[PDB]
Amino acid sequence: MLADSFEQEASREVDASKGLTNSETLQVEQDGKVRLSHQVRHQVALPPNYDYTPIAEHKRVNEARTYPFTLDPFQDTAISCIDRGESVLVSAHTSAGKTVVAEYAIAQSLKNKQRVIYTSPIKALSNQKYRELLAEFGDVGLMTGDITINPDAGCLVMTTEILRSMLYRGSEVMREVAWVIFDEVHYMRDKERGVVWEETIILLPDKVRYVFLSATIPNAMEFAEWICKIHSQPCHIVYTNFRPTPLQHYLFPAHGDGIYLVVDEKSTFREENFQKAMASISGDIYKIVKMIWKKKYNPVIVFSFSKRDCEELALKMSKLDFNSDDEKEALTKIFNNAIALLPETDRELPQIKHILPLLRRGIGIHHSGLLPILKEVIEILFQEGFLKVLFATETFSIGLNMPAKTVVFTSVRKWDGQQFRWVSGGEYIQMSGRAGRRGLDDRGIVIMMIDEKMEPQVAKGMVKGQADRLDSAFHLGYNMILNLMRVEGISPEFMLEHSFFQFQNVISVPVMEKKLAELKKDFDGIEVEDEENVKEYHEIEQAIKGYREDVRQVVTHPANALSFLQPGRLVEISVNGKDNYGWGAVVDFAKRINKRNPSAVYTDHESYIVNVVVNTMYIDSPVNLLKPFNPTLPEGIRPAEEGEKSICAVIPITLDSIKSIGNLRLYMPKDIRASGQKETVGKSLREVNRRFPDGIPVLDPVKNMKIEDEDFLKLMKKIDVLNTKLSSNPLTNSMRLEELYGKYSRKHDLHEDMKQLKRKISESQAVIQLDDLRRRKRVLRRLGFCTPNDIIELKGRVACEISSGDELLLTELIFNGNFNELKPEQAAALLSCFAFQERCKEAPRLKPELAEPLKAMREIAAKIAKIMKDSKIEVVEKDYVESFRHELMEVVYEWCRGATFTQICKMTDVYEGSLIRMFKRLEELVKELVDVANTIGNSSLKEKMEAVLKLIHRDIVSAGSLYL
RNA sequence: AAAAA
Ligand SMILES: Nc1ncnc2c1ncn2[C@@H]1O[C@H](COP(=O)(O)OP(=O)(O)O)[C@@H](O)[C@H]1O
Repeated sequence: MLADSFEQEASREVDASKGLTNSETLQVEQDGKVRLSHQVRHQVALPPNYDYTPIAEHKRVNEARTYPFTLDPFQDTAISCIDRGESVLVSAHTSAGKTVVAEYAIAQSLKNKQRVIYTSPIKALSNQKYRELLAEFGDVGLMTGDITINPDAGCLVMTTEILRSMLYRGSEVMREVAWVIFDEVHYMRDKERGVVWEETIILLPDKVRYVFLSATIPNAMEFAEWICKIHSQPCHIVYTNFRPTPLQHYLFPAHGDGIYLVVDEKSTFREENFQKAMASISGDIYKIVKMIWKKKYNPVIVFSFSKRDCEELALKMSKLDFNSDDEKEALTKIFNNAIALLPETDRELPQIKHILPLLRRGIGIHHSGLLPILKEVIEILFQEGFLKVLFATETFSIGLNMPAKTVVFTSVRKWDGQQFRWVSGGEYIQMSGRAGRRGLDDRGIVIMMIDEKMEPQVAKGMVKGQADRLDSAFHLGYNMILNLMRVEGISPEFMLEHSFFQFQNVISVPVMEKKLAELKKDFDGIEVEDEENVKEYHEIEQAIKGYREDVRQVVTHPANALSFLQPGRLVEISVNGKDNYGWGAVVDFAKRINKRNPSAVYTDHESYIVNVVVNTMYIDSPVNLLKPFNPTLPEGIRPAEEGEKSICAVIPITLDSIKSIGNLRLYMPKDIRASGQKETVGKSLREVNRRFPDGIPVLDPVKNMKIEDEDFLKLMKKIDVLNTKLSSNPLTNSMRLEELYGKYSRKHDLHEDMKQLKRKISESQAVIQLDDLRRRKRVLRRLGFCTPNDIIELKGRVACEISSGDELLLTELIFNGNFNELKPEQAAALLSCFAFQERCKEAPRLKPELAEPLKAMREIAAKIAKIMKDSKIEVVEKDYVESFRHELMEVVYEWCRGATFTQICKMTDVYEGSLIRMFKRLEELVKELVDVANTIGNSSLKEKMEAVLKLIHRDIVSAGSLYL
């Protein structure tokens, strides 16, 4: 249940600004200031019968911590919650000041001789927070996969995975913990890692209190109700849209000299400015940077979609120079101080050598490809303001204390792996946050380079959209299940029942039932149409529609259609059946060869790509974006609707998108698409539609294409049998048919909707993912990881202790003894298959000593995949076997034999940064494979694993962090 | 494509 709900207005005045324009962006005030206001919303979830006092009435007598500045309403409220011992979820933008709240919780815990845990999503963030907190409190420690420092500290900074582990082991630390702070909780919605947060939260004692720090989310109250329900305690939410440094949003149409303000500091969308920007749409990054360095709006960050891009843009800037030699002095000292902390052999590395020149010119690069030490030294140089321009990958925005005055996006679209799509509102929100250093800059500038006549409503949805929901991403894992079986007080079902996924599911039932009710009435508001005899007329037409589709499926099959798609052939295009491009003309076709992915499978209809000329293309469609032989048209590419101009274009399609084939062929220029050739085909297209006003002649499947299979003719006669049966109904000739059909069809639609919804609420009655739990239990029982009564076996106990790699395969390898006759260097090379994920250029064939153990483990892998398949788990057996990459087996092998980093870097195309990260994961995996051999009494194995650790842990691989 | 324990 909810209570104490209030919204509170806040208001300030800011220095007026013209930004990059010529007039004042906002109508100024008498004082010469600009007034901006923001909202602070509060609400609390209460357990049954709880004795609660309104939070605004609370007066804090003793402050556990004081601050130089005056607190914002959202901060004062959140701190009042903590002072009272009540959990709180703080939802605000990155710059707002959520650390102030977390700090107070820490101060309070330390004064009360209690312990407190601070969790973060990323190692990098952990280190930065440890460094920041240590300075302010002193009694601080750090727990991470890499480093452990002062574990007995009052305040522990650790990663969420590390906390998850502690809980399952039931450590004596939690017994003394009063508060647990979750920084960036919204990561709980991560498709792959999100479950870690949920799992961790559920496992916490009801005695502990929480501070959840999150970006602005629309469903914060849901999260709080869930906490309240599973931990039987109050949980507040403090939400605000407050933005410390006001933002200005600009569009930069490519290849132009214009720069347009489209969204001002009041989040007002400038309709006319946007119209001007789109009208001016028909090097640039260089122009823009120069303009920023000139107007003195640096430091600036330029986000690219790939590492490769960040480096190329960097080289195009080494012409410019932003630093005074007095700055180049302090800069280099910092750089060399850090570099000197590396082993002597590594201070000469190429990446280190080639990057310093840029740094001195004041140009930075930042992405996962860099050496860990280069990443942190560049982050530090940015803080001190020695770097005026930083070409960064999308991650930087996540990093704390790395804000910039100006932020530049090089494109309005992004490649998410599946589609080349528009940035979403949610994305863009988190994207705007990186601009504006709280104390230093009046305003923050955001610039987005655009190269397409985007529609207004699409632009609004992106530049002025809503924040994304915090939805559960819960799923089951074997390690998780085994641990829940093992631990005494709880079970796997317990986890399911307490998930936020299950919670959200339960909360939607009333929502769905309300909708059904609306539907039923709407369905009876039609009551009955005139005549039930229209039902027959509807069914007969439905069957015909279906049979006619089957006919189309045959006609368009390559075995029939291809012989009739000569250049110039008239075809009716309908891609996905939702985009009628009307009648186009075949340019050519070709069989589809997937070079990047061999084992990819094409349907017969997908197997051929047909190039087609259409003249119904929407005039503002991004035609420069569709690639050759790629049938997946980007969004924004659509047919023109009523009242829109059209153009000519060649688009790639499959045989599925051919609605019908015409009995005509117009002239197709052999001269490709060249300066006005296809526009003449559009002419011929226009003329043909005039020659045949009634309609375009369709090839007769039987009399022209000669399709006469016994089965196809049986089909073509089922249609006629109906086509007559229909034209003998009193309704075909009757009047008001187009009205009695519409009335009935709508009812039919309501009916279907109600049915499908009825299933939804039915399926939603049971606890979530029980079916999957059952199947995974089979796999575990079958492999002997536990008894049919779900009591954990030795295999299972081992598997629980394995977290850095596939727990099932690794446990099997260990028990089948696949490591017994392997030298340490061999063991390392094999395990790299469990520590490596990214794919790359196929590595040279493996020699016997490495290729053998590989094959012996792929056998065990297949044996497990088959079992996973038998259990009816959605898994591609072969793909699972390949899940474990071996592209670095020879790299790890040699490195364990003394080879230099510079030497192994020449064995692969994998970035230095990626190499180190995987070596560190391998160490982690090995450290786990040592704690295991302890709990198995395999002296032979423990020693071999300990030997692997020494071979790996050396040189640049074992180098420490700059911070700590 | 980019992040990531
Ligand atoms: N009420 C306030 N008035 C002025 N400055 C503040 C206030 N609250 C926080 N700050 C400052 O703003 C900066 C950003 O705060 P911080 O909490 O680090 O960001 P986050 O919201 O990501 O935790 C900090 O350096 C902090 O000192």
